[PDB]
Amino acid sequence: QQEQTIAEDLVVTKYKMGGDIANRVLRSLVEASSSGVSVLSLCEKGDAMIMEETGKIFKKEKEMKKGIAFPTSISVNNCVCHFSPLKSDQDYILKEGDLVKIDLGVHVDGFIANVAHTFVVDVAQGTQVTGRKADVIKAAHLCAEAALRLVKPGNQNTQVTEAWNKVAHSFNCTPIEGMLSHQLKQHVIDGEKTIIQNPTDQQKKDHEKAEFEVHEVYAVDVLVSSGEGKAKDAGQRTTIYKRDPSKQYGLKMKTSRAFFSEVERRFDAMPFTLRAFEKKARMGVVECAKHELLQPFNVLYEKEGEFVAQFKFTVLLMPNGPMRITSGPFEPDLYKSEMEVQDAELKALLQSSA
Repeated sequence: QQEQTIAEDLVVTKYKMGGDIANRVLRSLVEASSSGVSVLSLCEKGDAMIMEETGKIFKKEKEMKKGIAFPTSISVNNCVCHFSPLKSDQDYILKEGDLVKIDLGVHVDGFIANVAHTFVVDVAQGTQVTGRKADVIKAAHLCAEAALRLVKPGNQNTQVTEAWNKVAHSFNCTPIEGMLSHQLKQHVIDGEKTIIQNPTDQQKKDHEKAEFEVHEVYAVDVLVSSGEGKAKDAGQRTTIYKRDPSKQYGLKMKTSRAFFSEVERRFDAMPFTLRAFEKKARMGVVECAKHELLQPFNVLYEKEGEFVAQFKFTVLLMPNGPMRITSGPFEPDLYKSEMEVQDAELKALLQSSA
């Protein structure tokens, strides 16, 4: 009963302002991406820009929390998600032709605006991206377009799941199995109401069918692969975590207890990167993650040589229709695929207005 929702104009404003910041920071990072650029540097730049820009709004409200909802993550080629290296980790240096996914989130007073975008590094003027890179990027963006049209009051999450499989297969691509798009609420990045990608038979049973409703907010997250779509851990150090306020445990080590306290104060229940702490965080993390006080956002990979594309946007289900508050700077004429959507209903859906 105490929820602040988009029925309130002020709440819509807070979402829109966080969305404007997310959009601006994303575009800055895309422009800063060129051959030879350090992924660590881009992650640090993104996060700092989020803090600086949120610092400049609602200045008179000195107690209002605002800042990072999802730390800047830059996941290249077959890397799926959540790459945000520690200073001590192996960095990654961008190469011409790399496929890059930038994923980040901003919050204003707990209202979250998440965005992610895919592009290719240093595409030359007057050329197009072709091949499997083009296939997977076009597939992922058409999945995003389909979701923009289908995530509306009265529709079912299952409709989205089905459309995504049809679109992706049109390009001989596969949405990554089991990945979720969450409803957002104030202070809640991971609402239990979700859209699931390409669920296994077991995932279909464990996942709840649901109907979208007016005043709900979603961070729609499309991740599509040129390969089988069964993402796996590959020994990469997890750096992104979130506190889970539903779980409690009295920690045995003073370092763990103090780390717990610092996490709660600084981040509440927003995902954060360990780079925000490096040694003393590493030990505190161990006990907290072990007893489920922190949830990891692991770095997952598709098969070597394959490509994973992503588009994520946040949408407000307003009485007058869906209102998207974030998006990436997608240029369709850049991508040429041998394939196209052939399905009549799907083609109709994609040509219709959003």
